[PDB]
Amino acid sequence: CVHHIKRRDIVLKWELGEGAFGKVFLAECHNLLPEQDKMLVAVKALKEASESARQDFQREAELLTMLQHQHIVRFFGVCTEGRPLLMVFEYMRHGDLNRFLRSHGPGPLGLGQLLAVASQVAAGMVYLAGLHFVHRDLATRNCLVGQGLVVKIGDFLPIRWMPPESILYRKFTTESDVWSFGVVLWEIFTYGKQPWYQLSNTEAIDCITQGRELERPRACPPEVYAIMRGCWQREPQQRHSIKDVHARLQALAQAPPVYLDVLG
Repeated sequence: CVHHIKRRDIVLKWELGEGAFGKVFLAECHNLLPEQDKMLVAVKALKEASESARQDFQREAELLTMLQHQHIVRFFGVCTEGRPLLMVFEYMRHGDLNRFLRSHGPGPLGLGQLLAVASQVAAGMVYLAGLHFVHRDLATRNCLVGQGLVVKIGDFLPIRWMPPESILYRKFTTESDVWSFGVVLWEIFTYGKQPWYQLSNTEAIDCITQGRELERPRACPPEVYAIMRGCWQREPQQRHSIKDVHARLQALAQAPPVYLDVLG
């Protein structure tokens, strides 16, 4: 059951982003939380109001409503009082993790900070794995960064993030998600760079399917590269579980390896 927010409680302030779906605005919301009279929220407005996409919107709203986790973006409800159909999410100050990594890279985020981001993404993924949920498009662009480096997951064919069985057979599983997490690990330690930036969309597919792995990032300790390599086993059965990846990452987050990217 979805919460319904009255239109007069939502005050649009500044457009944050957009896509083919519609636009995302920074907004002030009243009578949402008890302690706060007005608070910043991000509103997704939908371009279409037709029954074909009206039920599809409600499907995402119900799914979003059910998912509740420290590292899954907070969903607050919907406004279906005419068109456009509004979707209210919490406001994450620094936007998507991809922009945040690029803007904080060559001040620049430290190894501990990078491991913290990685650990938080894996935490949200452990939750989805537990519910048998397959994200399908896990990437830093689909993650948001709020106050105090709090990272959460959002936007529930990105072949660059996909494993071989997903590229060739269109098969997405918890194991295909694990591969994508290792690609996301690479993105973090490269400060938001694209997987296979050197290659074309078709050259990358050939590279992935043949069994080539992304080179170890300059700012990536060998211990973290070992974790990505565990995510990139060609056979989905030989890939590490996300619960495992998270726990390994969690150990390095509390006790970061004495590694200086300068030394290599």
